Amino acid sequence: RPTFYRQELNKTIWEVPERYQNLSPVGSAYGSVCAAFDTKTGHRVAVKKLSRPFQSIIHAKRTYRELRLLKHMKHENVIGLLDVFTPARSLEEFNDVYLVTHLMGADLNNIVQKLTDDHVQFLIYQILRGLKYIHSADIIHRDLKPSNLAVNEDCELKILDFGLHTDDEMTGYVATRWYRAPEIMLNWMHYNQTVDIWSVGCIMAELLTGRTLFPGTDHIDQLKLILRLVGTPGAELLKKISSESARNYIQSLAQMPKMNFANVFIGANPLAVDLLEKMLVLDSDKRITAAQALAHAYFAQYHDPDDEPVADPYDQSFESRDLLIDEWKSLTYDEVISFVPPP
Ligand SMILES: C[C@@]1(C(=O)NCc2ccccc2)CN(C2COC2)CCN1
Ligand SMILES: [Cl-]
Ligand SMILES: [Cl-]
Ligand SMILES: [Cl-]
Ligand SMILES: [Cl-]
Ligand SMILES: [Cl-]
Ligand SMILES: [Cl-]
Ligand SMILES: [Mg+2]
Repeated sequence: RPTFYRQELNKTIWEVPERYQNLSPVGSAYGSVCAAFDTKTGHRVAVKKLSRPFQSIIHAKRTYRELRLLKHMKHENVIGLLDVFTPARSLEEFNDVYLVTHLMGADLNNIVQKLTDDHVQFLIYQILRGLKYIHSADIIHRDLKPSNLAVNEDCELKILDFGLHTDDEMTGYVATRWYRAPEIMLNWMHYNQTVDIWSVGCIMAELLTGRTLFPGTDHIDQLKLILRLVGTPGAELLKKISSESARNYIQSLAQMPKMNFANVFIGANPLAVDLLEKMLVLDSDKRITAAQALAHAYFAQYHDPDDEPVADPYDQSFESRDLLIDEWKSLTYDEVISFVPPP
């Protein structure tokens, strides 16, 4: 057990191992974050103190979920866990959880500058490489958007902030909804990992044009922007929408054909246009997958099928389990004390 030291930073008490130095507050509903220098590894790191991690069954399960997911992710294009600690010496006094990751500077917003087509190729390639890994473990990110993509000086990219959002957060003219697939925006059906590919299409379009693809002022305005581009659904997709009310609403709209994407994305690489047509498909069954997209000719200069790894299997059976707060807390404690740091 390392030696811990205490200090008060912006009205909260932080108790952390001596290896973490020069703590400086950076941000704050799920917890507070400080930047620090890790004297053991030489990295600049982000230290997150969870706020009220075991206040309810829902909150305790969410704490366990986040720790399990972060401990599993080991990929160049996905955020990983450098450390996790608690100052508690036993389960009986266990109350606080701290998570440590590489400190990230800019996100794709702070670049979306002047992007060449070669820049778009490299950025989208890295997102898809990370997504092939995530999806191979049957994990769905569910919240991909430019603010959840970190980029460094050399245009190297990491996916962060997995979906672990409320009604107010998704209301109105808000970027929190502009990248969401329509079947999850409107609860049409049970969704799957194809929702993340819709988000990648929205992001790629924005990198090519400098503009949000579907900046709707509310759910219905956004749906109208989507259907004007990709066309209204045919009977085949309509059969798959489980809400009779949502089906009824869609059929009240006048039918529209899919637009010509070469006349929307004027002057773009024809191979980029082709890939966008394969991502932005209304029927999620028919979208290109991450593994298929990596083999698309648009990425010819970066694709290497010997260097696009998959994940170890991931057991999510806890998600259907019903437990008491203290049982979720004990499972979290075991995962804290069994953590093994990366090489
Ligand atoms: C895609 C779009 C755009 O940003 N167009 C500008 C552009 C800039 C560079 C290269 C090509 C195109 C167009 N609007 C209208 C709606 O249907 C076309 C929808 C969203 N933004
Ligand atoms: Cl230490
Ligand atoms: Cl990382
Ligand atoms: Cl504690
Ligand atoms: Cl964003
Ligand atoms: Cl019609
Ligand atoms: Cl597992
Ligand atoms: Mg975020």
